[PDB]
Amino acid sequence: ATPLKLYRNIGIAAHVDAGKTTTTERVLYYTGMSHTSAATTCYWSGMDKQFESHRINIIDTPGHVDFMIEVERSLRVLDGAVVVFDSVAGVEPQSETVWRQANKYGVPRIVFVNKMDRMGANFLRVVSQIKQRLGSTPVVLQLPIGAEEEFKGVIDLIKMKAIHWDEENKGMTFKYVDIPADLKSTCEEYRAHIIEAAAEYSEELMEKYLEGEEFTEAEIKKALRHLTITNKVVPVFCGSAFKNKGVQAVLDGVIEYLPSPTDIPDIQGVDEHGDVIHRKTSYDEPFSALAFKIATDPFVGTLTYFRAYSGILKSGDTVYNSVKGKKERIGRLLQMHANSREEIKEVRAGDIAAAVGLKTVTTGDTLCDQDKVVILER
Ligand SMILES: OC[C@H]1O[C@@H](O)[C@H](O)[C@@H](O)[C@@H]1O
Ligand code: NA
Repeated sequence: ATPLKLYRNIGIAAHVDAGKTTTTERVLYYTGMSHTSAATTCYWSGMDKQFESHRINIIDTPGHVDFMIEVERSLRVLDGAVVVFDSVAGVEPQSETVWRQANKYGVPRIVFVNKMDRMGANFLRVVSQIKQRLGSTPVVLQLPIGAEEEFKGVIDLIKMKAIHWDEENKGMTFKYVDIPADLKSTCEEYRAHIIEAAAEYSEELMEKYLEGEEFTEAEIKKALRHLTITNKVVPVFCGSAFKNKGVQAVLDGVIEYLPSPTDIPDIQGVDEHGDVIHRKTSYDEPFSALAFKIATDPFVGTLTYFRAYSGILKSGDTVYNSVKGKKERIGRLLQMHANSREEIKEVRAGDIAAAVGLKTVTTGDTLCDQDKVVILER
C-alpha cells in the first residue's frame, strides 16, 4: 500500500517537434530499469536512489488540440504536468493553447526543453518565450553544457554540479563533476535567480535573502515546491531524450516539485439537484471517480479508465453512474505498467485504474457512491 504522498499523477504535454514519443518512452525505460495505454503506472526513487519509491501514473494527454473537451478532461485527471518544448522552434501555438487551459484549471507544471543537441537549439530563448508569451514565471534550475553538436550534459544549479551521464548504459548511471571553469560565473548568476524566487515563500527566507545568508538545499526545494504547486513559478529543465541526457533529472523534478493528490484542491461537482459540492482526497469520503477513456482490449474486452478522487472502490462493489442514472457492478480491476498488466482488487482515492467489462460508462461519466451522489463533469 503506497501512501498518498508518494503518488504523482502526471501528463506529458508536448506537441509538434517537442519529442513526446521519445520522452515518454525514455520515462518508461529509466523507471523500468531502476528496479499506448490511456494510463501507465511506473516507479521512481530518484536518479541517484535518493528518494523513497514514488508511484508515477502517466496519463496520455492528447497530442492533438482538435478535441478540446478531451484536453480539459485530461487536465482534471492528472494533477501536475511536464511540458516539453523543442529547443529550436520553442513555444508554438499548439502548446500555447494547452498552457492557457492548464492556467484555467490551476495545473502546476515543470518544463523540459528537449532537443538540446539539434542545430539552432537555444535554451534561454525558450525560457524568455515562457515568461513573455505564456505569461508565467519560469525559474531555471539547470543550464545546458553546450548546445547543438557540442551538447554534453546539464548543470544542476541548486547543487552546482555538472551531470555526466554514462554513454555506455544509456544514461542509467551518472556522475556529479565540477562545473566547467568557463560556465561557473553564468551558473552563479542563474543560481541567484533561484534564491530570489525562493525568498518569496516566507518571511524567514526573505530575511535570509535580504541579509545575504546562505539557503540550504532543503529550504530552496521546499519553497520551490510550494511555489510550483501554487502556480507562482514553473521550474525549467533541459536536455535530450534521444541522447539519454536529461529525462532522468526531469523525473527527479516530478518527485521534488509536482503535486501528490493531497497537494491540490478538492475536486468540485454538483449533486443530483444542482447543489455545489466537493469530494475530499480521503479514504473516508464517499467514492467518486471520473472515467476518461474507453478502450477495447482483444483479450478481456472493454477497459474503462478512471481517476478516483475519493474513497475506496473494490471489485464486487455496486456503484452509480451519475450521468446515465444506472447502477454498475465492478468486476475485475487492472493497472497497466510499461510491459505488463497487473490485476488489483481495489482502487483508492488518488489512483488511476481500468475497470474490465463495464456496460454503461462512456468518457466524462462519473462513477460514485450510490447513496452520496456526485456529478463531476457537466
Ligand atoms: O524526498 C523527495 C521529495 O519527496 C516528496 O514526497 C516530498 O513531499 C518532498 O518534500 C521531497 O522533496
Ligand atoms: Na488537475
